[PDB]
Amino acid sequence: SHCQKTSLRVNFEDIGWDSWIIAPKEYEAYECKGGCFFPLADDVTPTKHAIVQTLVHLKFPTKVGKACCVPTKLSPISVLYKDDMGVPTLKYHYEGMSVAECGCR
Amino acid sequence: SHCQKTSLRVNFEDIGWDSWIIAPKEYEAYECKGGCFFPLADDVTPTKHAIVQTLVHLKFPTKVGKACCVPTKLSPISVLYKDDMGVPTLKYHYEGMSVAECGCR
Ligand SMILES: [Cl-]
Ligand SMILES: [Cl-]
Ligand SMILES: [Cl-]
Ligand SMILES: [Cl-]
Ligand SMILES: [Cl-]
Ligand SMILES: [Cl-]
Ligand SMILES: [Cl-]
Ligand SMILES: [Cl-]
Ligand SMILES: [Cl-]
Ligand SMILES: [Cl-]
Ligand code: NA
Ligand code: NA
Ligand code: NA
Ligand code: NA
Ligand code: NA
Ligand code: NA
Ligand code: NA
Ligand code: NA
Repeated sequence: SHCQKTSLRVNFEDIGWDSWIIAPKEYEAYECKGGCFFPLADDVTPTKHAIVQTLVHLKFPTKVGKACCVPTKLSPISVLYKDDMGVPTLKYHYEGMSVAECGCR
Repeated sequence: SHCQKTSLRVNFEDIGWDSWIIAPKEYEAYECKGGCFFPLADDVTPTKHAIVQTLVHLKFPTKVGKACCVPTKLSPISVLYKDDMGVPTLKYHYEGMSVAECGCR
């Protein structure tokens, strides 16, 4: 109904990253989906500008766009990548790959 | 062309806040407009998940949405508000009201 985290399995070969990512083949990135219209939920954690823009968009829908459900906190994953030498190397904390929290911004 | 900060003057009476905000009558909130498609600019400061989602959306446009140009840093303003007593009170740093930086998230 509103801004929330939903599932999103990403295949690295489909996005053209299999050339430098050996493993894993796929991973769970999640995504943020849902509207930011009023009334909001108790755990949306919206900013005051997101609230203002939503109100302005309600009054002028053709001139001002809506606020967006977006990742507000990200989590790392581990990836096995080949470096310039070409040897499998483990990046233990490859930051910013998975959604931890969603929100209206 | 891409994700950037553009002007947005917000009238407090139009958004139904004039009941508790005496001054100012309007203020400059800015907004974030633009696409997040490739190729990106040098100052978009995108997250890796925003990059992954943009790639996945390119491959599956009907199943995965695009990343969004959103405020990544906010600035405060000062407002003159009437409190429960009804006396004009100055909120010097009313946080989160103006866009400082935009970005793809
Ligand atoms: Cl609400
Ligand atoms: Cl805020
Ligand atoms: Cl690491
Ligand atoms: Cl650790
Ligand atoms: Cl990293
Ligand atoms: Cl690029
Ligand atoms: Cl990141
Ligand atoms: Cl203050
Ligand atoms: Cl100060
Ligand atoms: Cl505040
Ligand atoms: Na995929
Ligand atoms: Na897939
Ligand atoms: Na309009
Ligand atoms: Na650990
Ligand atoms: Na306005
Ligand atoms: Na106006
Ligand atoms: Na598709
Ligand atoms: Na000051």
